[PDB]
Amino acid sequence: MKYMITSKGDEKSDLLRLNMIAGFGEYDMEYDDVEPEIVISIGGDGTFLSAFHQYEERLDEIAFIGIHTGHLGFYADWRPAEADKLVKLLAKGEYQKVSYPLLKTTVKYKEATYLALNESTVKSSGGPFVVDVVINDIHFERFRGDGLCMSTPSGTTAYNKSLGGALMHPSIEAMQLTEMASINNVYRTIGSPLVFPKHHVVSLQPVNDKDFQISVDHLSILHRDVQEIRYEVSAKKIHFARFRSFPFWRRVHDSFIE
Amino acid sequence: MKYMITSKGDEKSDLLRLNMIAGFGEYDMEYDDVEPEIVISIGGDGTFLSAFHQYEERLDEIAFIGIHTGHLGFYADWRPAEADKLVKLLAKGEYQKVSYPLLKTTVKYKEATYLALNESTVKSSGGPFVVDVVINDIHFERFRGDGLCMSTPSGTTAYNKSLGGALMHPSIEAMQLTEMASINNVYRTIGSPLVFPKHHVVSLQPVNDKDFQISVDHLSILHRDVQEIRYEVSAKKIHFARFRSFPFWRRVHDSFIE
Amino acid sequence: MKYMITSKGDEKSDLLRLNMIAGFGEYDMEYDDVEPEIVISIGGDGTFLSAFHQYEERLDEIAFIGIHTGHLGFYADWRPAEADKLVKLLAKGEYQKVSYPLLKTTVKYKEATYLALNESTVKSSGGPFVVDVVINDIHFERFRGDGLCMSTPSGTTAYNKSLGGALMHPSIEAMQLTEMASINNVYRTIGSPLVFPKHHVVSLQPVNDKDFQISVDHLSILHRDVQEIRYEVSAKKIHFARFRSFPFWRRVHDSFIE
Amino acid sequence: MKYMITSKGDEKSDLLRLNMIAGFGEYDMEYDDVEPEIVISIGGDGTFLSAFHQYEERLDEIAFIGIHTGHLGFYADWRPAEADKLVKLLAKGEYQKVSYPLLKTTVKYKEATYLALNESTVKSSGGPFVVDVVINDIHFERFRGDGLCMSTPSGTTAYNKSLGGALMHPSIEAMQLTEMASINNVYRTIGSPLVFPKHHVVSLQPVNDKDFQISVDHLSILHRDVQEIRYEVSAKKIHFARFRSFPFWRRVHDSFIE
Ligand SMILES: Nc1ncnc2c1ncn2[C@@H]1OC[C@@H](O)[C@H]1O
Ligand SMILES: Nc1ncnc2c1ncn2[C@@H]1OC[C@@H](O)[C@H]1O
Ligand SMILES: Nc1ncnc2c1ncn2[C@@H]1OC[C@@H](O)[C@H]1O
Ligand SMILES: Nc1ncnc2c1ncn2[C@@H]1OC[C@@H](O)[C@H]1O
Ligand SMILES: Nc1ncnc2c1ncn2[C@@H]1OC[C@@H](O)[C@H]1O
Ligand SMILES: Nc1ncnc2c1ncn2[C@@H]1OC[C@@H](O)[C@H]1O
Ligand SMILES: Nc1ncnc2c1ncn2[C@@H]1OC[C@@H](O)[C@H]1O
Ligand SMILES: Nc1ncnc2c1ncn2[C@@H]1OC[C@@H](O)[C@H]1O
Repeated sequence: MKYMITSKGDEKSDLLRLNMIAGFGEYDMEYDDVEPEIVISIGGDGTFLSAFHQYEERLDEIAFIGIHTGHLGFYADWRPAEADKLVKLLAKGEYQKVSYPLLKTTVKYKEATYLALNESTVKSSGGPFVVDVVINDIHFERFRGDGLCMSTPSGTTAYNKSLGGALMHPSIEAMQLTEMASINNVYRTIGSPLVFPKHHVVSLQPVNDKDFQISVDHLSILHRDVQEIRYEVSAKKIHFARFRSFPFWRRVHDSFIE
Repeated sequence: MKYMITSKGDEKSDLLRLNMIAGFGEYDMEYDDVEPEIVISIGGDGTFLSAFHQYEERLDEIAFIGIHTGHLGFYADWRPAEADKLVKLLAKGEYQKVSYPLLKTTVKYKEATYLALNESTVKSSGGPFVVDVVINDIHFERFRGDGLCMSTPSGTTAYNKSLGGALMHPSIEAMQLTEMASINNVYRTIGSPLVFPKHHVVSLQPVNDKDFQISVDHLSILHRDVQEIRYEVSAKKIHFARFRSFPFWRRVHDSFIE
Repeated sequence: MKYMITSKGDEKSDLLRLNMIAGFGEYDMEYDDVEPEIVISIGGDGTFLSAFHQYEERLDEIAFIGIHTGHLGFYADWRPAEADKLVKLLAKGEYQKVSYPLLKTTVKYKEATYLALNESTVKSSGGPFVVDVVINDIHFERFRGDGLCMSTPSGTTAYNKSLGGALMHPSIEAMQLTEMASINNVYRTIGSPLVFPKHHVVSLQPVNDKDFQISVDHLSILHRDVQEIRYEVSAKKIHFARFRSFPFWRRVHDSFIE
Repeated sequence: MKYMITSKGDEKSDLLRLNMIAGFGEYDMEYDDVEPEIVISIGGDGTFLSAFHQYEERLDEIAFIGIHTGHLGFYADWRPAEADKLVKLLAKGEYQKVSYPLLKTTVKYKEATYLALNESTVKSSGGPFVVDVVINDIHFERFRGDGLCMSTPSGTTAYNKSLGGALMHPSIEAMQLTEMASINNVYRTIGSPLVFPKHHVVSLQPVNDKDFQISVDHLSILHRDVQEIRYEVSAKKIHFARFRSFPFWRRVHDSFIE
C-alpha cells in the first residue's frame, strides 16, 4: 500500500518518521506522497490539520493516522512507543475505518468551497463586523461583534470549546455555531451555541463592510468583495485507521480532566 | 377519532376548550380522556408538559397538539384564532406526524424509569452534592457543585439554555449534559456542555450523600437511598400533529429574538 | 493575650492544635474561647468560616489566623510547618492587621441581620423562584430562575466564581451580585454580575412565593413569611493577623493556576 | 465660558448643534474648540469617545456633556428635547461635577502612554497570541487565545460586558481584565474576570510574536517591536457636568432591561 508520513519537523518527529519509513521497508509498503492510501502525521493536532489539507482532494481514498510526539492530541492520539506496532498492523491490514463529519464552507463573491476538519470562522478586519445570519433562507439574527465560528463535531474541543460551545460526539452529523463577543443591547442575538443537523444551511451576509477574515482550520485568508458565506455539513467524511478502542470521551477526559 | 383536551384552567383556556369540543361535535370525533388518539393542550409549554406526562404510557398511540393562549410556546405553537381551522383538519385527517427524541432516566436504589420531554436534573438536598460521572462504564469526572441537567433536543431551549447549553435541532437524536455551578480548583470538571448520541449511557453515582432531588420536567421528587441515576436517549418518541411548516429555528427566533 | 484555636477535628488538625496550645504555654498567652483576642483556625476555609461565625459578635476585638492542614486556603493560608513560628510572633506581638469587607444581610418578615464573610444566597424551596430586584429604591429587574448570590470581595473566589462572577481584590469595599440560571425570553435580566460600592442597597422582594432558602456562608436557613432581603456592604470588617506578605493574587494563582 | 460642540455629523446632530450654538449666543458663552471649558457631544457614545480623545490633554480643565440623538447612551444620556434647558443651566453655572476613573495604558518598545475611557485591548495580528500576565511583578498566568481586555468602570457596559465581565459602578476606582477565547487544556488561565484596585499594575509581556494590535477605545493601532504593555488605574479622571440625577443603575436598566 502507498503511504506517506508528515512530520512537525523537530528532531523527535523527524527521527520517528525515518524509523517508521525504515520499518515500512521491511513490508510491501511504498512511500508515495502523491497518491498515498495511508497518511501518517507525526507531531500534534496542528500537524495533522496540515496533513488533512495537504490531501483533501483525495479524502475518499485515504485513511489517516496521528502520532503525538508531545502531549495527547484529539487527532493524534497514538504514542511514539506504539509506532513499531502500527507499522505491522498497517502492513498486515489488521484495521477498520472510522469516519468523522466535515464542514463545507462556500464563499460567494464566483464561488469557492472549502472543507474544514475543525471549524471555519468569520471575523473583520477592523473591530466589528455586522452580518445577517440566515438559516434555511429565513433571516435569524443580525449579529454585531467580533466574529462567528462554525465547528464540526471533532472541532468542538478546539476553538468552539474556548467560545463556550458544547462538546459533541463525532458520530453525530452536525455543525455548531458559536458567537465571539456579540453586542446585546439595536442589537440582539441568541447568545447560545446553535447545533444544526445535516442539510441545514446557515448563511452569513454582509451589512456594510464586505471585507472579512475567513479562516478554515489553521488557514486564513482575508476575503475581498464577499456577498455570502454558506455553511453545511459536508457529504464528505475523513476516514481514520483503527486499530484499538480509544473512545472520544476518554480523549476528552485525558486532554481536559487528567 | 378519540381525542381529549387539557386546559391550563384560566377563563381564556377553558372557553377555548369548550368551543373546540363543540366544534369537534360537528364531526365524527369522540371525547375520550382515557384512550385518546389526539391530545390537545391549551395554555403554555407547562400545560403541554402535564399533558405529555398524563399520557406517557400511550405515547406510540397519540399525536399531540399545543395551543398557546398566552405568548408563543415551543410545544404550544398554534394560535387560538387558528383553533377552528385545526378542528377541521384533525377531523378530516389532513396532517402528518413529526417525532422528537425523549430522554430515558433510570434510578436504581430496584429500578424506576422515567421519560423526560425537556430534561431530568439531579440536585441536593443541602448545598453540594458530589457525584461521579461515568460515561459508558468509564469514570469521566468527579462533579462537585449545585447539580447536573440532562436535556433532550427540544428541552435545550428551556433549563439547558439558562445553564449555557447549546440549542439543538430536535431532528438530532441526542441528549445534552450541563453543569450547575461546578467547583473548579481537589476538584475538576469539563465545564463545557456535553452532547451524547443514541446508545451512550451516562451514569451518576453518589460519593457520600445518597439523598438527591431528582427532577423530570416539572416533577420533583426527593429520592432516598439512591445508588445510581442512568441517562440515555429513549427508544421512544413523542409524536406531534402537523399541519403547517413552523420550523424549530423560527420558533427559536420568535421566542428569543423578536 | 487571650487566644483560642478551633480545629476541623481530624487527627492532623487536633494534634497541631495541642502542639500550638503547648507552644503558647511557654509564653504569656492564656486560652480563652469566650473572649479571645486571637482566633486561630486549623483545617480549611470551611473551618475558618465556622470560626468567623462562632465569634462574629466580637469582630472589632479579634484578629483571625488560618492554618491549612490540607491544600492551600484563601483564609487558611499558613502552613502547619510554620505554626511554631507563628506562636512566637503572636506572643511577641510582631504583626500588623489587615481588614476585609463584609456583607450585611437584612431579612424583613421584624428584622434579622447577618454578616457574611463569603456570600449570602437566596433560593427556593421548589424550582424557581421569582423576585423583584430593587437597587436604591428603584426597581431594576424581575428575576426568574434558580436563585441569586451576593458576595463579598474575599468571597468572589468561592460560589461567586462558580457562577461566573469577577474575582475582586479584597481592598475594594464592594459587593457582587450573580445570577443562578435566569430565564431570559416575559422575562429579562441583566445576565452580567453586578458590582456595587458601599452605601448601595440591593433589595430582593417576593412576587408570589414568600418561603425562601436563605444562606449566609455555610449556614442555611429556610425563611418563612419573608417580605424583603436587603444587602449592603457592612460597616464592620474582619481583621486578620499578618506576619508576612502573601498577596491575594498569589493566593488566586496558587489555588487556581498552579 | 469657553465651550465647544462636536456632532456625529448626521442632519439631526448638526441641526441641534447649530441650535445650541445659537442658544449659547444669547448668553455670555464663547465658542472655543481650542481651549473649551465645556465639551458637548451630540450623537452617541461613539461620538462622545471621539470628543474625549480630542481633548484628553486638557481633562482637568473640562466638563463633558453627552446628548443622544438616537437611543440612550451611557455617556450620552441627555435628550435633544432638554438641550434648550441645558443651555440655560450651563450659562448660569447651575451644575455640579462628577468624576469617573480612567485607565492608563503604557506601551514599552521608549514608552508611549494612553488614557482609555472605556477600555484598552490587546490582540494579534494572526490567530493567537501568547502573553505572560504579570501582576505587581509576579507572574500570574501564561495566556494563549484571541486577546485580553482591560476596562474602566464606565467601560464595563461595553466590550467588557460582551466578554462576560462584571458591570461595575463607576464610583469604584478599579480596572477589570477579561479574556477573549482562552485555550485551557499546556495551557491554563483563570477564566474569571479580574478586578484590580488603584496602584495595582498589570503587565502583558510577549512570548514569541512581538507585533500586537493594541486598541484604546475606538482607536487601534498595530504595535511593532513591543516589550511590554502596562495597565493601571489613572491618577486622572474625566469630569461630567450634572444637572440632574440619572443614576448609573438606571442607565443600565434603561439600556439593557427596558
Ligand atoms: N480538535 C481539537 N481539539 C482540541 N484541541 C485542538 C484540536 N485541534 C487543534 N487543537 C489544538 O489547538 C491549539 C493547538 O495546540 C492544537 O493542539
Ligand atoms: N482562541 C482559540 N482558542 C482555542 N483554539 C483556537 C483559538 N484560536 C485558534 N484555535 C484553534 O487552532 C487551530 C484551529 O483549528 C482552531 O481550532
Ligand atoms: N422546551 C421549552 N423551551 C423553552 N421554554 C420552555 C420549554 N418548556 C417550558 N418552557 C418554559 O419554561 C418556563 C415556563 O414559562 C415555560 O413556558
Ligand atoms: N432556572 C430555570 N431556567 C430555565 N428554565 C427552568 C428553570 N427551572 C426550571 N425550568 C424549566 O421549567 C420547566 C422544566 O422542564 C425546566 O425546563
Ligand atoms: N473564599 C473562598 N475562596 C475559595 N474557596 C473557598 C472560599 N471559601 C470556601 N471555599 C471552599 O469552598 C468549598 C470548600 O472546599 C472550601 O475550601
Ligand atoms: N456550587 C458551589 N460552587 C462553589 N462554591 C460553593 C458552591 N456551593 C457552596 N459553595 C461555597 O461553600 C462555602 C460557601 O461559603 C460557598 O462559597
Ligand atoms: N460605555 C459604554 N457602555 C455601553 N455601550 C457603549 C459604551 N461605549 C460605547 N458603547 C456602544 O458600543 C457600540 C456603539 O454602538 C456604542 O453605542
Ligand atoms: N465585540 C464588541 N462587543 C461589544 N462592544 C465592543 C465590541 N467591539 C468593540 N466594542 C466597543 O466599541 C467601542 C469600544 O470602546 C468598545 O467598548
